[PDB]
Amino acid sequence: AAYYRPVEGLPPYKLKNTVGDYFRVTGEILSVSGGVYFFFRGIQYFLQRRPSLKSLFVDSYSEILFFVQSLFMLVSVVLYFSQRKEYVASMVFSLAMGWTNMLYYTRGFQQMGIYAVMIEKMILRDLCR
Amino acid sequence: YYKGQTALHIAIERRNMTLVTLLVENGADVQAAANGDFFKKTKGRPGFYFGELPLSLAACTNQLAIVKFLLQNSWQPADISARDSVGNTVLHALVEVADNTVDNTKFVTSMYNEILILGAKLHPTLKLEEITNRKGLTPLALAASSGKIGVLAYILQREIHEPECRHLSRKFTEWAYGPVHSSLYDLSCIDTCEKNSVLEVIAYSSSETPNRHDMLLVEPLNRLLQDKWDRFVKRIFYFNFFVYCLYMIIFTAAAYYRPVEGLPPYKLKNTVGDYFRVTGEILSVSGGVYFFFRGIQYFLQRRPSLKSLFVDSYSEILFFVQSLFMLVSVVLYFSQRKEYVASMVFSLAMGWTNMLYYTRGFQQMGIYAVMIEKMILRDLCRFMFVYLVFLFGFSTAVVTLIEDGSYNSLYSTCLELFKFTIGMGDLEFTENYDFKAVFIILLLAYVILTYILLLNMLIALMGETVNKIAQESKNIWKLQRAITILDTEKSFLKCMRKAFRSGKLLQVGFTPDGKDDYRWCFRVDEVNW
Amino acid sequence: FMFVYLVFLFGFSTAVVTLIEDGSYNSLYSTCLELFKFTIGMGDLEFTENYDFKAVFIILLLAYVILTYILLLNMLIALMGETVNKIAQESKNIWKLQRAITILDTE
Ligand SMILES: CCCCCCCCCCCCC(=O)O[C@@H](COC(=O)CCC)COP(=O)(O)O[C@H]1[C@H](O)[C@@H](O)[C@@H](O)[C@@H](O)[C@@H]1O
Ligand SMILES: CCCCCCCCCCCCC(=O)O[C@@H](COC(=O)CCC)COP(=O)(O)O[C@H]1[C@H](O)[C@@H](O)[C@@H](O)[C@@H](O)[C@@H]1O
Repeated sequence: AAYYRPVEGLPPYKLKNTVGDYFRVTGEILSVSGGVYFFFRGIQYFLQRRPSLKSLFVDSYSEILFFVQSLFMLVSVVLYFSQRKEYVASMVFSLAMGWTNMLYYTRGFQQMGIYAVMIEKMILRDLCR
Repeated sequence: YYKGQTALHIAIERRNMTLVTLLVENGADVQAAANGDFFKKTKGRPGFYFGELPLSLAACTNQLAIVKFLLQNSWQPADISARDSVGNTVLHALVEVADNTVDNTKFVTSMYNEILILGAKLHPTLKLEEITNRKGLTPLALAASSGKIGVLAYILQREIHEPECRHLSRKFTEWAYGPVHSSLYDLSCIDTCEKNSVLEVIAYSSSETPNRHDMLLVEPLNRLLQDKWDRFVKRIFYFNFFVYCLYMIIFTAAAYYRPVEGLPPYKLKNTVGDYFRVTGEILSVSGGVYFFFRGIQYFLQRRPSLKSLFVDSYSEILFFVQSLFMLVSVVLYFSQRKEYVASMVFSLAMGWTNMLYYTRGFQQMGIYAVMIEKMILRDLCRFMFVYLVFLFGFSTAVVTLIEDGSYNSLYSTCLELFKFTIGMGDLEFTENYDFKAVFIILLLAYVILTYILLLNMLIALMGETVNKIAQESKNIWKLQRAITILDTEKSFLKCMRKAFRSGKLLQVGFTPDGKDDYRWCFRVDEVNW
Repeated sequence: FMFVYLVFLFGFSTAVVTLIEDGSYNSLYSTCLELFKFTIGMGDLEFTENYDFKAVFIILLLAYVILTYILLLNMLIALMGETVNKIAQESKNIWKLQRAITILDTE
């Protein structure tokens, strides 16, 4: 849906009598639905735990990252309807994080999960130094 | 169900010697058909994998009194050679129960020696140790195939220094000169047992045997493999390496000087170069066919499963795949196509790469190549997923961020972001495009995540893996040399028997019958005090 | 090392040079050079244009880069690390011997 976005100015953009626009808008709707789902999952996670700052940013990274992805997607929706071009700038960030968040699923696979958690720990303990 | 669980079985099982003695004296039979589904193998489910014979229970429970008591029954004598549903005897039972631990090895070794010597004394005419089960395995071959390294280590070098018992020994010390001792090993059924020798079963296992790497380190087998290496296999292997190198050179020369016209085939002329070229092509295709049939012969003589095919025998697969590519090239060459070049070059690249197969037989090079193979298989399946996730995510992000009425394609952007791995990234490969700050942020985030963090983590993890495979590489190289030796002697291309060790040497000169014995003893010199 | 590396370099050099030909990078020396450059961080990935079987050419180069640049050159570092960790004392012994030889010759 993102890669085939239109290249005109000042969204939103209307559907035509072709078939491509229907596939594109279908993809956009499914994408935004996914973003909303992850938004509410993040809220449900927070409410059922209520961790503090000293526990929130040292644990539960994956939930934070998925929530952040959904935030970017929603900001993109707001800008898309708000007659702005910058909806692109938010959307791509979400897209990038979305693909990166694929690594969350390496858990459940022994070797891949050990590899991915080692990478996460060598990111947190490293860049700050 | 617990079919055949007679009172004697329970008395032995509960370690109640009083009940066992009373039941045996009362006339309880030994040949119990303890064939209940509980008493069968497949111990993963609830069951008892070494039943179907009370002698098997008596020996497997480490109680010498019961087995010594059943030698001379009051009513019905026991028979050590009694066989269960799958042909296993007491000795096979003693092999199967082992778990390769020091204490268990001590108990199983003790019971094995005692039961074997008692059976020999009771029936000197019967060679209990040579009896095979339904699969055609002796207890030695069973221990080797199944993975019972401890029992194998015992059996291959057991000895008894007593009159009328030394003839059962494997190891001897016939001569000594002060500190020097000239040990002998009979080593029957190691070089050949006419169906399945110890080396054959260890080397050609299904890869599930836990100790196939460690079994070849034992005292007699390592020396045998070294002797066969030094004797004749070294020369044949180096000769094969030389011939293969010449084959690859001819193939490369044929490929490089291919014609540059369209729509093959192309006819010979009255010049001289065309004859050399077509000669090289014919030799190349002949080599491809040879490797094709070698691959098939390897498959048919093994029939491994998918879970064993793609975790073992990589070299045979690679040589076969080379053959497939060359044959596809031949088909396209005659089919009036240009695409034969593609398959030919893939074959050529794989042939030169497969040149590394021959580093076995050279100590340091072979260890090096084994480490490379293991650190390819273990590392790419872990690394490339992570790397491709990052590359694809940022490629799609950048390519969908930039667009005009040149880098509008995901392929080109994937390439330009790949270049950052090989030290040729630009950091500026577009201009006047919208959202310049976002573009720069994305590229810098990609560079930090991939170039600065991920590749260095790859190096560090490869360091750890290297530290943890110093020994597995040595064992695997020894195993590869073992495979080479066994294959070379098995084929040998002349139908000659050169695998013999020392001839029919008069090791013992004694049997229970009034006869001598020749046992193909192999000599080993050692020095100690 | 150089045996393994030269096997890879020569195999892929011959593959690429026999894949491309016309009536500039069509010689074995130049192609061996251009594939050597990938070790020192100056590979192009696109050093020929309009040549037949573009997909095969790209597959070959990418396979070469992965096999050599990303796996082999890093493995060299890892193995050197192991050997360096394991020759720390042998180095001291050999240096003492070298000084002993120097002393004996001078005396
Ligand atoms: C603009 C473009 C930006 C792209 C940014 C990309 C960031 C890197 C992406 C990293 C991908 C992996 C991932 O996203 O998942 C990782 C989190 O990696 C990070 O730390 C990112 C730091 C930043 C695991 O997440 P998790 O929530 O499982 O953490 C575990 C807890 O669950 C558990 O209770 C335990 O406490 C355990 O010790 C915890 O680890
Ligand atoms: C288009 C261009 C593509 C070029 C592709 C090139 C691939 C890399 C080339 C690798 C060169 C080395 C080689 O080809 O030989 C290696 C195999 O390397 C690989 O794994 C390649 C993975 C892929 C050893 O082969 P081998 O059959 O001896 O395996 C041993 C068994 O014999 C033994 O029983 C034991 O199980 C032991 O643990 C096993 O190791």
